[PDB]
Amino acid sequence: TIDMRSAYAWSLASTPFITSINDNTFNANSNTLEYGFKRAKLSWYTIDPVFYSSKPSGISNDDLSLNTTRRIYSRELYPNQVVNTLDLTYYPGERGPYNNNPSFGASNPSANFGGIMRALNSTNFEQGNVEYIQFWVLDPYVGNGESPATNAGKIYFNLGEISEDVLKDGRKQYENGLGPDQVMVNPQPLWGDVPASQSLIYAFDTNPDNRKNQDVGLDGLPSSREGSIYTNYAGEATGDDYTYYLNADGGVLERYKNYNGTEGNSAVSINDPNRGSTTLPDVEDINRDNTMSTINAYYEYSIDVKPGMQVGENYITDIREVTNVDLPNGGTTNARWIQFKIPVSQPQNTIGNITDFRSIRFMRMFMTGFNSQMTVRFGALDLVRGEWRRYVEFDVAAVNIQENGTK
Repeated sequence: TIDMRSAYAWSLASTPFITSINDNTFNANSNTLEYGFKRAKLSWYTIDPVFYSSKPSGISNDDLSLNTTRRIYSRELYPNQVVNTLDLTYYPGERGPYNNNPSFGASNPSANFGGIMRALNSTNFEQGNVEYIQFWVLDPYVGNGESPATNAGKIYFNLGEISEDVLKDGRKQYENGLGPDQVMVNPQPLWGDVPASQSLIYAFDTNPDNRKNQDVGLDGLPSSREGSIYTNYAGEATGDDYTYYLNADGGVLERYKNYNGTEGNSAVSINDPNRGSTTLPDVEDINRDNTMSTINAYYEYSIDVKPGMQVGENYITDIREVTNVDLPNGGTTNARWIQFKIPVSQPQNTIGNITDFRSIRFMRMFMTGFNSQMTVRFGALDLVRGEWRRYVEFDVAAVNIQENGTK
């Protein structure tokens, strides 16, 4: 396997397609700013270990037990010790990051995505023989975290050469090195104040008075001048901000509401009320080639998230139903662990001129098609490379105790 659970290694995503020429989700239309008009406000985060140990002065034991923040033990997944999940708590009514969508109150929240992309460490699935994509999503429709029915999950898995241009600026990349000291593009590049100088090394300074002016998001506007571009949503101070997970107010599912913002995400002097979770610039390079590669060679791998799911369903496998997990307060629920397996050499809606797996990069997530919150918790999301090279739906798994201990 090649683990892919890194909560920090993901980041915002270029807005998708469903076939190379399509404008649903408002994409391949960069002429205007109507590019993130369909973007919800999902988050991604591992519930940090300071909630189950000696707790903060916020959440009590009543919120650590509602099956979206439950401290899944390894025993609970693999009936052979704590499993660090990777949530994707998706908010298809929260306007997400950068977009001045004027109405955003009549459009169906089903027509809003939430983007996340990675940068695969190893290309060329041919040489590596990357066969499957496996993971252990929680069946979200169980006790204490049961989102009501009528969600109709459409988690996509664009696994191609996804456009690394997160915030479509006209092929202008983006970095630190902002402020009045530096120079920017003569016109504001339709989103912000994208600087005019090439990134020598992606890293801030250490002058705390300076870094406070550099990290201003993926726009360049310091959130005090964002009201000049985001006009209709202006006078709300805005498009993006940041809040430390142990600084916000509410349940653990909601403290990670804005623990993905880019503005203030790199505060110096770690012993602050608002830490950063990164000391890296807020740049539009997921792979750090020092370039963007604004291309689209996808391989969609759709998934449904329905109320009920057998094993013969979309790509499901061994479901691993649990019975009575002692929740932290006094309770116990019935959780499900529907494992999936998307065969990588069987795409669905190949976008662009991609033809073979000789070079792959930038896997990408979604949560499109919802109507309320969803907190899909990937127990172990993972590209799993075979080692056996198959020479009638002939297939080759590798049955293991921990995986198929409940086949």
